[PDB]
Amino acid sequence: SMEQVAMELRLTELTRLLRSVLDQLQDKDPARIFAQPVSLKEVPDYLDHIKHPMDFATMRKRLEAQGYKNLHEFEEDFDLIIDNCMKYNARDTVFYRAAVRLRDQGGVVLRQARREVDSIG
Repeated sequence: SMEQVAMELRLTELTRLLRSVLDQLQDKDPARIFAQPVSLKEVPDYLDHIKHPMDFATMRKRLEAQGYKNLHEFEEDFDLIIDNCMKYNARDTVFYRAAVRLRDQGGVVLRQARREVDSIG
């Protein structure tokens, strides 16, 4: 149907805008602390602590399969990256601090992305 095509074009354009958002958020992580999944070889207890691991590569796979239907879904996964790190790592650690900085800086980007998603539809 033509309606199904039009919905698919909206999903494609959302995907475009989320790819740009993802690039911008990832730049706020120059140390690359959040680039890849936490290794279960190197942190064998991780899944005892963290039930829903997340990282930028995993988000990028979901994005490229057009697996985010709305901004809320995408923000949920970003929040898991931050929140998981802030639970597993203590306040005095480079990891925790990196997550705080990513959250603070990412907030700016996400605030305007919400306006753009509402605005363009």
